Amino acid sequence: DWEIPDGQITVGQRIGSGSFGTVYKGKWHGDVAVKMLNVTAPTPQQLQAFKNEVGVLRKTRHVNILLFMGYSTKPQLAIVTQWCEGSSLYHHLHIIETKFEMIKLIDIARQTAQGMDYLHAKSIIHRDLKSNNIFLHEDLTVKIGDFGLSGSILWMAPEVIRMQDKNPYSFQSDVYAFGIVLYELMTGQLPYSNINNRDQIIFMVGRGYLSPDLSKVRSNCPKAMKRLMAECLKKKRDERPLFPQILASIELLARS
Ligand SMILES: Cc1ccc2c(Nc3ccc(Cl)cc3)nccc2c1Nc1ncccc1-c1ncnc2nc[nH]c12
Repeated sequence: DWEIPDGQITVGQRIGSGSFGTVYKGKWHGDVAVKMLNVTAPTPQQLQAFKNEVGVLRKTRHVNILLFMGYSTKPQLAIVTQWCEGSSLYHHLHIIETKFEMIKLIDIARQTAQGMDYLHAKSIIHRDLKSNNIFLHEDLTVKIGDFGLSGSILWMAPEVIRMQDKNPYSFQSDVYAFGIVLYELMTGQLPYSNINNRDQIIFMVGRGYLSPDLSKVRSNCPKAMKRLMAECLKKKRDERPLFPQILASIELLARS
């Protein structure tokens, strides 16, 4: 069972915080990460967000999904997961401008798809796939998670970005996001960098007037990869491949 015995978790340095939790590097049978509700005596809504994350996490045992280790309630609500050295894909691509070789870029995309495939098989829609939620453990293994606490607009499918009433999230919207991550990998940059207006991007992606510029993908990038990416970014929801297909396609070209 996953309730950690009372008073075992030690909190160390603070990493990040926000309305929906505070994160520390901690100690529990070695290095762990700890997500704590800091101000205690919680809302029935905070208690629900806790129960919801624990419900999803306790379903996941996979190398490409951050390792949930257990939870606690005393003295306060907490989620314990493995500690990872390294940094997010976003940080590597867009802040320190790491230049991976092509065979490694494909490896990163494969692992992300392994992970996505797994979540979908357990009926989990990520809802927020972006390169910042793809961690590079020792810059080697990929760990998917939700590392945050409308900074995900760039990865939003037109159905999502359009702010429709009826829930717009599906397996296919996650795929769209994956397609943008692929663009990020293959072009080394973020889409729509020549537009400085957020409302304008929202409006244009949403109406289908604006789409990522696929001619920016490097020449050493396999033609079957560029194809897969375009297939992933299709404006029609159901034309987009599902994750078993994507994985199969990536593992196919991964041979050449
Ligand atoms: C303590 C904690 C709790 C839950 C997390 C989480 N939840 C989650 C929810 C849904 C699904 Cl499908 C998968 C995962 N996703 C990512 C990170 C989570 C996390 N850890 C972090 N949270 C914020 C910022 C940094 C880290 C973090 N975690 C480990 N190693 C790290 N190394 C640097 N930062 C690290």
